[PDB]
Amino acid sequence: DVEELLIPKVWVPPEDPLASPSRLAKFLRENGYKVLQPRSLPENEEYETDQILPDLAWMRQIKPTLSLPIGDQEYFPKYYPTHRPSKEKPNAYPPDIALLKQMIYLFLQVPEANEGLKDEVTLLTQNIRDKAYGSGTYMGQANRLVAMKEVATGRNPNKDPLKLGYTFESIAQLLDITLPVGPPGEWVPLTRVPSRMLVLTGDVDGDFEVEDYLPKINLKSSSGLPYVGRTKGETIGEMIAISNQFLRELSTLLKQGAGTKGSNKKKLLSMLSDYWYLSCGLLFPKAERYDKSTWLTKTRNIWSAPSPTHLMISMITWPVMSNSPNNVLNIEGCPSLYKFNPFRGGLNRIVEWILAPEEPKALVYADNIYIVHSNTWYSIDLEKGEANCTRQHMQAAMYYILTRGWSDNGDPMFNQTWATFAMNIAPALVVDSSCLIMNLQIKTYGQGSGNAATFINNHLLSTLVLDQWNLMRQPRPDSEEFKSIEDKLGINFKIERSIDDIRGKLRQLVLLAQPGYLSGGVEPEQSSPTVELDLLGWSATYSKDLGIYVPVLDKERLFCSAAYPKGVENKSLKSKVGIEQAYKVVRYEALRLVGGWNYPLLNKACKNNAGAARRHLEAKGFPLDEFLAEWSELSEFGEAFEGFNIKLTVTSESLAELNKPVPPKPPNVNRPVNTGGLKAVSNALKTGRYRNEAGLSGLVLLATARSRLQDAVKAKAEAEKLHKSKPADWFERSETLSDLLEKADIASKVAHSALVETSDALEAV
Repeated sequence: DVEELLIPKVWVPPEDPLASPSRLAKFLRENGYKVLQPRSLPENEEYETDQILPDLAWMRQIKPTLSLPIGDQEYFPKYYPTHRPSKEKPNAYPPDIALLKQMIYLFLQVPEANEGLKDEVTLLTQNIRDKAYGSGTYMGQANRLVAMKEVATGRNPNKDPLKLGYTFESIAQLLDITLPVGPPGEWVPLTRVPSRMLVLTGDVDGDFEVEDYLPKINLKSSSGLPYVGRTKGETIGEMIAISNQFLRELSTLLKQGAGTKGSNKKKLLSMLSDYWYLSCGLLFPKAERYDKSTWLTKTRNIWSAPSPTHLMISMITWPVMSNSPNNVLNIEGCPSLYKFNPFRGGLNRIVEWILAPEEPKALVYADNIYIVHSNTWYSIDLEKGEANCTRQHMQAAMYYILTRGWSDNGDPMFNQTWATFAMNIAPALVVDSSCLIMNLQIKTYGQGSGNAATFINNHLLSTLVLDQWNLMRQPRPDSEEFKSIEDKLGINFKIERSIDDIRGKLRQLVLLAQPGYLSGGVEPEQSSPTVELDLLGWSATYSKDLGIYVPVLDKERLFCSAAYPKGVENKSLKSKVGIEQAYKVVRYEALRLVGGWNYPLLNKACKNNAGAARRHLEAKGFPLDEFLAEWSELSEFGEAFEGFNIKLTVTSESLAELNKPVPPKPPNVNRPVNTGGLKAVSNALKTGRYRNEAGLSGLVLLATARSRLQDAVKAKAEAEKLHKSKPADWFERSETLSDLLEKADIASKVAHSALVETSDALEAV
């Protein structure tokens, strides 16, 4: 017989068999994973801030020196992340057994416990047994990398879209539908260095107004190279200083040009090799609820970009993307789910979209594709989306953001320094670049993971799948015809979920809605039926009080989260007992707020445990109200509630006001809104004839991309000459430009484009 326990024994993780650079390199070489020749880095040295950033000397009110990579001694960078829990320290992230015990306690207090309620105990227990929250292992990270490499080079090797018949403009016209963008506006054009994005207007004595045009960074996240072991918040001056120098040196290189006989070529190679570290990310082990069985085989990675690289790319994308709340709910025929929020009537409107007789139809968010076809709901994920990205995918994304974000009626709102960086440098820094793990510098296959940095690129990849789907008359996702798309584009995907008779099942939610907080305004004794699309993590259920469909956190996601709570991070001097009890209040109430309210045992157990923590803090005189002021920052589900200004209370009233329909935000697009849909654009695009909707800025970027890096100034001149000669069909316009670049002898040779040249220079010390 086998011993069985109510409360699982503390799990001791297996030993990491790759916790050594000798073992790691052996494993990578055995799998044919590329290990780069190590590049060195000048040691960090203190320099007076007023000498490096004199334009920010007015910041005397509320670092006298900056630590800069300028020292005469070179070092090889090292990054050894800590994996928690481990065999040595297994108690890092314990399961919430107090919640489990409370659920069991409550289920026993019920006369003749109903299998229905018992299933909540069974589901939580199974999650505790099979899962573990933590950072995985080096072995897991390495196995994941080989899997990332398999997606890029293995079964279905990556393909650059431009080689398949796509162009920068044809992709841009597809993204006009799937990702509509507005201007940076509510702004300054891309013509200035980061330190000049902080503007003082008025007299600096009696409180002057300060204009902040810099994108917002996570101050607690890793700084990246060249500052391992430091946060972004303690390297702010440094990341601006390095960005300043990089852009100033780049401007100089473009000012000097190619030189006689191309004599300035070595100056470009010298600079790019000097700034190699901008193309090398720290391989951060992602903390997640992993399966225990795959602790050594699967650890997700976060490609921690260097701070200057992140800052410079963000200066292009963030001002546009933060000012583009454009989606399915405010633009007709738009498949985008960008900025979608399920609350305030959001989910009700998507369900009504699904229930509409029209089909086939698609929905898109990053690597996520949602399709309804033949009355069936399909949730499609790109198989490790980031690993499918080529450098040409990203420069096409950069082309899109610049031509419709950074353009004033066709005219470029960016200079050639910024055009060069976006088209010919930035794709090379973060795609098919490398990473640092231990003391080893190894290749990155595709783009490195990180939801923030990868969004536009993944969305583009999904947009191409949707285009290819349209071209073959929108076949059913589970057919061989739909599967052939991955071979066509070199982009791996899979169906994670499908629900047959989707409309019928959504309609039955209205009929079979059970009494609860949003139907009768009472504490539920039975869970109300929920329909499981996993629409960005959300299920649908029907509220009788509001008369619409409410959002319910995916059941499996909800119980995984309940099983293994996340840590706080460090806490220098927190009450250490009050702060802990306060974090439990956040944990349990936020768990109810996202969907726990729908599940009777979970709801009541979270309510009780949070209540016991509240009463303990009330008696001890803890500032709980002040602690819960910005609770969204303290919760794993905070992103869904950001900007609502709501308290952490889960009542009939609070759930009603959270879900009460509020009219969708007006669309913000930097051009006439296209309402025709993606099918119309796909069919018009396959004929080969389409116009230049980018105008002058499109030709400038074409010339920049098609010509040598140091000839970027001449490139713009040739594009300006073509634009003035017109006094449109792309195609003939791009052929004429390509002829002008050939006549000026500035056009790069095939297989030796500016993008490929910068990549080689970054890994050639």
